[PDB]
Amino acid sequence: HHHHSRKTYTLTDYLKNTYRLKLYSLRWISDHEYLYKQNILVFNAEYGNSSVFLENSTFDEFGHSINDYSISPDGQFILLEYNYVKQWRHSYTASYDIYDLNKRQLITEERIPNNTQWVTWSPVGHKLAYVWNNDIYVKIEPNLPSYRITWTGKEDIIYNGITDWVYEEEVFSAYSALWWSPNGTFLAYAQFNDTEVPLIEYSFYSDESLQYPKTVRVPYPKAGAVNPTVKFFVVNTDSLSSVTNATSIQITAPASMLIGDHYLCDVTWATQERISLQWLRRIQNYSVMDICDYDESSGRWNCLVARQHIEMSTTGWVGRFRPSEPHFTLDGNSFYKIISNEEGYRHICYFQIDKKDCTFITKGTWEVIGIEALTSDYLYYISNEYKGMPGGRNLYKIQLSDYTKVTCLSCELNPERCQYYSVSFSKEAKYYQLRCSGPGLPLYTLHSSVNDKGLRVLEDNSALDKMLQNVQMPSKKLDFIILNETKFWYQMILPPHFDKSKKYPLLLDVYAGPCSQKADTVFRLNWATYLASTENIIVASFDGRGSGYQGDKIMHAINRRLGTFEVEDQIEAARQFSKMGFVDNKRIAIWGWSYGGYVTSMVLGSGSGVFKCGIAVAPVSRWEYYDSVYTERYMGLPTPEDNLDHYRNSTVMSRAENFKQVEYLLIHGTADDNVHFQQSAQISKALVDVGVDFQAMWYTDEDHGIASSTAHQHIYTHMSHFIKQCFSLP
Amino acid sequence: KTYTLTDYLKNTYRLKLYSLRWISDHEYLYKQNILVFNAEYGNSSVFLENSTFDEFGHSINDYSISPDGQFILLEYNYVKQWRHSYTASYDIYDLNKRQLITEERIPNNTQWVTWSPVGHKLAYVWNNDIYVKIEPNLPSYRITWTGKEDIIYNGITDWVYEEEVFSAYSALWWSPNGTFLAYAQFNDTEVPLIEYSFYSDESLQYPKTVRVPYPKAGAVNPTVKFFVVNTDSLSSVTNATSIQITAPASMLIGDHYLCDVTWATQERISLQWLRRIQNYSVMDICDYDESSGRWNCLVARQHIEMSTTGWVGRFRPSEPHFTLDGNSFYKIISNEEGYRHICYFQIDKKDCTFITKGTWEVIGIEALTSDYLYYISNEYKGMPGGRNLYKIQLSDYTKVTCLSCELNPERCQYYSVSFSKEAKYYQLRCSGPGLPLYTLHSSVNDKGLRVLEDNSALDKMLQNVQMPSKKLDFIILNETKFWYQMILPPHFDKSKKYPLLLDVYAGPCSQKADTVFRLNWATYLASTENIIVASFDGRGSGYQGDKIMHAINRRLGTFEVEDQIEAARQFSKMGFVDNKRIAIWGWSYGGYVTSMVLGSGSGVFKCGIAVAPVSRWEYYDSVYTERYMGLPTPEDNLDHYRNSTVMSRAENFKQVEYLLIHGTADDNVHFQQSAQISKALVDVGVDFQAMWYTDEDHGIASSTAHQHIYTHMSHFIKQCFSLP
Ligand SMILES: *[C@@H]1O[C@H](CO)[C@@H](O[C@@H]2O[C@H](CO)[C@@H](O)[C@H](O)[C@H]2NC(C)=O)[C@H](O)[C@H]1NC(C)=O
Ligand SMILES: *[C@@H]1O[C@H](CO)[C@@H](O[C@@H]2O[C@H](CO)[C@@H](O)[C@H](O)[C@H]2NC(C)=O)[C@H](O)[C@H]1NC(C)=O
Ligand SMILES: *[C@@H]1O[C@H](CO)[C@@H](O[C@@H]2O[C@H](CO)[C@@H](O)[C@H](O)[C@H]2NC(C)=O)[C@H](O)[C@H]1NC(C)=O
Ligand SMILES: *[C@@H]1O[C@H](CO)[C@@H](O[C@@H]2O[C@H](CO)[C@@H](O)[C@H](O)[C@H]2NC(C)=O)[C@H](O)[C@H]1NC(C)=O
Ligand SMILES: N#Cc1ccccc1Cn1c(N2CCC[C@@H](N)C2)ncc(Br)c1=O
Ligand SMILES: N#Cc1ccccc1Cn1c(N2CCC[C@@H](N)C2)ncc(Br)c1=O
Ligand SMILES: *[C@@H]1O[C@H](CO)[C@@H](O)[C@H](O)[C@H]1NC(C)=O
Ligand SMILES: *[C@@H]1O[C@H](CO)[C@@H](O)[C@H](O)[C@H]1NC(C)=O
Ligand SMILES: *[C@@H]1O[C@H](CO)[C@@H](O)[C@H](O)[C@H]1NC(C)=O
Ligand SMILES: *[C@@H]1O[C@H](CO)[C@@H](O)[C@H](O)[C@H]1NC(C)=O
Ligand SMILES: *[C@@H]1O[C@H](CO)[C@@H](O)[C@H](O)[C@H]1NC(C)=O
Ligand SMILES: *[C@@H]1O[C@H](CO)[C@@H](O)[C@H](O)[C@H]1NC(C)=O
Ligand SMILES: *[C@@H]1O[C@H](CO)[C@@H](O)[C@H](O)[C@H]1NC(C)=O
Ligand SMILES: *[C@@H]1O[C@H](CO)[C@@H](O)[C@H](O)[C@H]1NC(C)=O
Repeated sequence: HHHHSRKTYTLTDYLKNTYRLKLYSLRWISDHEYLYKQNILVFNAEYGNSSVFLENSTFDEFGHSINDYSISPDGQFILLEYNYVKQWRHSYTASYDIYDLNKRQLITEERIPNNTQWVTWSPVGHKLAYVWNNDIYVKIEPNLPSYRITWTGKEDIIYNGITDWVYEEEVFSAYSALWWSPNGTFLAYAQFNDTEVPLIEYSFYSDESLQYPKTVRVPYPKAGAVNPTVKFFVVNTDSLSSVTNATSIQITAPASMLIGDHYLCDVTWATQERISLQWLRRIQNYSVMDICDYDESSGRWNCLVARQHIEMSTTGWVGRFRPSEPHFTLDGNSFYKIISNEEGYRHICYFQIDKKDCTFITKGTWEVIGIEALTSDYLYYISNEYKGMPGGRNLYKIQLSDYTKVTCLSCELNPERCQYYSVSFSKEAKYYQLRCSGPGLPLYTLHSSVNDKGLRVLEDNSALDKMLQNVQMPSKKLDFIILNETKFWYQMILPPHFDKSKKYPLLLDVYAGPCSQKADTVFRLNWATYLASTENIIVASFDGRGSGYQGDKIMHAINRRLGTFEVEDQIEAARQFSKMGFVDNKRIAIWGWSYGGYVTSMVLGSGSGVFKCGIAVAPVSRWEYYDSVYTERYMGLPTPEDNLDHYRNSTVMSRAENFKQVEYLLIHGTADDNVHFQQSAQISKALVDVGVDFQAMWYTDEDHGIASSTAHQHIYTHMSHFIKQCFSLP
Repeated sequence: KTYTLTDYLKNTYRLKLYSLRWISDHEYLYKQNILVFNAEYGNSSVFLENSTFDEFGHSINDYSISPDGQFILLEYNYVKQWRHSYTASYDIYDLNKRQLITEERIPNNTQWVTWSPVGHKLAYVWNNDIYVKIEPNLPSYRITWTGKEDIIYNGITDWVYEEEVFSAYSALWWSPNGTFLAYAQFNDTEVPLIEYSFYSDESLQYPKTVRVPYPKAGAVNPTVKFFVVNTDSLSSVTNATSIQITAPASMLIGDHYLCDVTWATQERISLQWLRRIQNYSVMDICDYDESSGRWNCLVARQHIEMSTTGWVGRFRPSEPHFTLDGNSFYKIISNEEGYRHICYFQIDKKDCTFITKGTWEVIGIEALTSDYLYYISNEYKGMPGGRNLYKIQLSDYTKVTCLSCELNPERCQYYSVSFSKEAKYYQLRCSGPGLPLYTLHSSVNDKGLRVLEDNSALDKMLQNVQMPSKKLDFIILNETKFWYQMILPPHFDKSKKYPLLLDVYAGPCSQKADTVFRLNWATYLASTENIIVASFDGRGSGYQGDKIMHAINRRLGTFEVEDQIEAARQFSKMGFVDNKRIAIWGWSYGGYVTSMVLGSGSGVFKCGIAVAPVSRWEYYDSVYTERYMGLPTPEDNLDHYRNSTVMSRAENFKQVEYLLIHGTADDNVHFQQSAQISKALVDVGVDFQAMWYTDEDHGIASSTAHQHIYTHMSHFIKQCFSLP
């Protein structure tokens, strides 16, 4: 054997986590210290020295299994979370206890109730806010009785300080709708009203011992349905009394929003007494930022009309998925935020509190991904400028007083193994951890930002590097192709000892939704790794029209027309890959999950002749079935006067006849609250009505993730069988 | 050329019938056009033309003529609900005046309609209430006012009575001359509801949630009340008074079912009741009282049918056939040795004398006259799968004549019958083993009148096709005969090895081995794919005595499962079977057994298909399930409910390839049952195949769905058997 690499990355390796990626997950507490787990240690960023903060043996004497913990800003208390029951993507329920660190014992008086929906410390000190039964409660001291803020909370109808289904999944990517002011004086919150929002009902089968299935009911607005309404409040937590009910000052939306349906899309405190709100019209091409000041003598809030900021688009929607968040200066009279410039690229605009015109501090044919830190002299941000590779990510430092003075902080640190960065800054940005994902093994490092120099390697994944040495791994090839003189990027997971003169089977792995990017420099140990390493399949992905991080010309091209250009662009990509000479074009497949599944289906249903088989997992089948926020963002309204015509023309069903030429596998979890089972039940019924044979698989009580341990392994195995079969692999 | 899948799916080769409805004692109607036929001469005059209702505007689903021949009821806007229940719109056509009635019409969405046995009285059910029309044009009298959707059912059955007790939707029973209307009332107030999604048309944005009161095993059952109203005295001024007939004391002590309703005379009615523990039933004889207007059922006229080894009746206690004076009746009961035979009863006497004997069974009493009782049984040649018509001389029980045995003994061994109003004539229908044969006979001398349908059309076409053949036979297990049948590929060679598919029902009182001629999926598999399709009636199967039928009492998922495995083993030792390629497939109970077999880890089968299978007995209804299992409680039979689940055998599915199929709108076997099978396979990491059918019910019966499922299964099987 002469020590040559003979083992490959098998499906068992993938499903059983044989080759694990180490992460260095930390959480800052001061400007120079952070916490890390092994045990819980406080690490000193300056010297590297660490002392055990909390011994792993301290909560042995407890009684319950602890899911997570949260130390208070002042480090005097720790919140212990147990009895975790998942709800949707972000939401959950849990019991909480509070351990006093200075007394070294559990608070037994005035306990946080069972079935708490959300709990949060103030940014400083140890105030506590939580939601239980859809109502907000505040504890000024962990061991004292809590003041009740709201009294209107009602299951599925009124949500105080937590989000409803749609706001959670599509707007805030969070269950939480509470925001403390910087020093914990104020507590801003949203209230959602789902009174007339229609219910999605579906069976939940539960344990085998449940005799009668459960019907799950969720207020869920499908495209065009009645949306939930939103109200916003601020309460002063320092003027609470155990005798009068707490007074919550309502901040109303600007007049231009109240005119019709709207959303609250962003909350950001500017200072201790100034808060910024962003609102969005249901037709999501117009948004208004309000800046509101606390009035001393009256105790209310005022958003002066002269400080309003309008962001809008003529070619699409506003923001990548919502309007970008402002980053304020210490005085709160200025802010920085990412918006698209004249040539349609997203860049950092510098705004003054009460002037309409902002000046662009970054320029170019690339985009700023996010503003990560702001100090007195520098602003830190992540972008894909380096070598003009949209699929890359680096940290940049821009001088506030000289816009020509831009330094790349990460570009050249490790040019070959590191081209995809994310960052974690200390409380005042004195230190930061850098996180590199690819194209090589993930690497974690710590830095001093004063001189920009590495202090030490946090995690280098050498234990994994050891194991990979003997393994025939795949390679990635990230490159591009010209189409209508526009550059379009693709990535290919290529099998070991790749021969360009040989013909390989090809799997097109697609997402292709608005602002997607499936062509990047990230290192992954996934299903594709196996298919390449073990089965000698090339797994490609392509970013056609509608994909993000390369300007609005590309991203907005699909505006109001989902299921058109991006679908055709995937098809075209496959024609292109064939023309590279190393693809067996009688063995070309396509798969995808969510939007990816929709595109897969539209492609297999298009009678193009290019694809032999495909897998759709939890796909949308028709847009009137999916939620309003996401769908209307790109499709407008499903009404005759708006966009009904394209809603009606862009379904999977009406292409059922075409599936007679392809082998189709269709997978869906019965308890999918996101993309409802309904959607696959309509595809299956259409394929039956035209007499088309297909393969199928439902996952009892699985949701959109099909993410449970056993279900995950079973679907990937099932898909691997289907693919090997379609490609004639033994 | 062979019989193909397309052949079966698109019905290229059609079995012709001869469906008739006796109108009098020498006349019957026959669809074409609708003709009246004389049983004597065979001449026919048209009753109504093909398109007499050309200007009707509605699509006519079914016609129904009144007994006095004066009015025809027309049915349209037919909307199927469950197996037997449906909704419809109606119109009444005056045959004399040649025009539709337009005043006081029958409402839209009527649940049930029926003429009285004589004349033209007409009762219907609408919004769970009973109405009566004396005359087609006159207003209707409202009988009941308590009808409430999903809660109270007057004159119609709820889900469990429709499916498992009466095999019908109607709970209405006219007396023989129409004076009385007897009806049942069902109360579903505390019966839990099965809920499931209905997705409907693509244009429905939010799925429908269907909810049906449906008692699963050991749950709260509907309650029942029995009433009788006098239709001859109906005031349009005062509310109609309904006389309740309460169940006997021996039944009121606990949960019970009304299982049979039979009029004896113009003033005497019999009711059979069954304890929820279905091994005890009581028959009441109730007499109308004149100078009081009530109904009386003496404790001395009660008859008790019970069983120590099992449940009572095949599926329900048998129905009684009364003499004209109604002082005597005949009904099928199991004898001392466990075989079902006819007992003769006296209304007054506790004892009954058996009039038939032997190691075979009476299938049913067909007609009772002054001097003869006619019945069907499987006695001919000791074949439990045969059916012949028998005449028994009432003055002397030893004089028994087989009326169908020798008519055409090669092609005909399975007969059903249809006697005219007074049994003057009868139509014999022969279902196999050759092509079906329909003949008319005179009962005064048993002589044949004529052949009605001989299927010589089909016979011609079938001459051009390489058809399979059928072998019916038995094997001996523990000194007992167990019957099996086999569909054999054409030009069958004993010295060749064939893939074999076991077709399984195997539920209690099932019979899958018989002489019937069938054109079905199995026919295609034997014709085109060269697969033997075998069936086998092991323990728990019917028409062979209690000893075999009651064997699985309280033990579903055991002996009947073990016996399907042994059958396959016996089939292996027959020499012409490739034991590397044996499969099993089954629908309903058929699916439950198929899954149990595949999960047994016997090593016998490579693969199997389970369509809409029961997965565990607590998921299934009370009536059927508790008939065999008792109650799922710790003091009764909880342990065996917990032992007989498909889920518990999930580990063994690693040895087989499994295809698991279910309609999502199945009201009978809830998708629940298959959802739990798959969860279990998932939890132990077994790869299997699945297919759901959106909005299909237990039948998966829609044109396209039907063609889809059979096509999908053919692929699975061809793949399992390495067939191109
Ligand atoms: C949530 O919103 C609903 C309607 O979206 C509110 O219900 C309305 O209340 C108004 C004013 O009292 C009444 O005119 C109607 O009875 C309701 N409208 C309709 C047509 O449903 C409800 O008050 C709101 N709940 C809260 C506490 O904010
Ligand atoms: C704080 O507000 C709550 C909720 O409105 C008050 O509780 C209700 O008071 C109203 C009338 O004032 C009564 O009709 C209800 O019976 C009360 N409902 C309950 C118990 O939630 C509460 O009293 C207020 N607290 C004070 C004293 O200011
Ligand atoms: C159907 O059965 C239900 C359930 O037993 C009966 O409802 C009861 O009626 C009595 C008298 O009206 C009440 O005191 C009880 O509260 C009821 N029980 C429940 C839980 O509903 C009802 O009488 C029956 N209805 C008919 C028309 O027969
Ligand atoms: C026949 O009986 C029914 C039900 O008992 C009567 O209908 C109800 O009559 C009572 C008063 O007798 C009212 O309080 C109810 O509201 C009625 N129910 C409805 C809406 O149908 C009916 O009136 C009686 N009819 C005759 C002919 O006496
Ligand atoms: N989730 C989801 C989802 C479902 C149906 C259609 C489109 C989407 C958008 N989406 C998202 N999200 C994008 C918007 C924010 C969240 N809803 C998650 N993540 C991954 C894929 Br693949 C995808 O298609
Ligand atoms: N139907 C049904 C059904 C469902 C689950 C278990 C057992 C049955 C009984 N059954 C019936 N019925 C038997 C009893 C009367 C009706 N319920 C229909 N017909 C055909 C097959 Br195969 C079968 O398994
Ligand atoms: C690190 O070392 C210093 C030495 O002065 C010590 O005092 C300190 O406690 C250590 N830091 C932490 C946070 O453990
Ligand atoms: C939470 O639930 C547990 C167990 O049901 C109970 O013992 C505990 O006291 C509860 N916590 C409180 C007091 O809210
Ligand atoms: C936080 O800010 C508020 C409002 O400006 C101020 O009144 C309060 O004193 C501050 N908190 C502390 C303790 O500094
Ligand atoms: C927003 O969208 C609608 C419909 O696409 C369009 O008519 C309108 O002009 C847009 N508004 C703005 C401010 O561009
Ligand atoms: C049949 O013909 C006879 C006379 O030959 C006649 O009396 C009878 O009415 C006819 N019946 C029918 C229904 O055609
Ligand atoms: C049945 O319904 C239709 C349309 O809804 C109506 O026109 C017709 O008259 C109805 N028939 C009766 C008898 O009510
Ligand atoms: C039917 O029987 C009843 C009750 O015995 C009797 O009064 C009546 O005469 C009969 N009806 C007719 C019209 O034959
Ligand atoms: C009927 O019910 C059960 C059957 O398990 C049994 O205990 C009881 O003895 C039976 N009754 C009779 C007398 O058959």
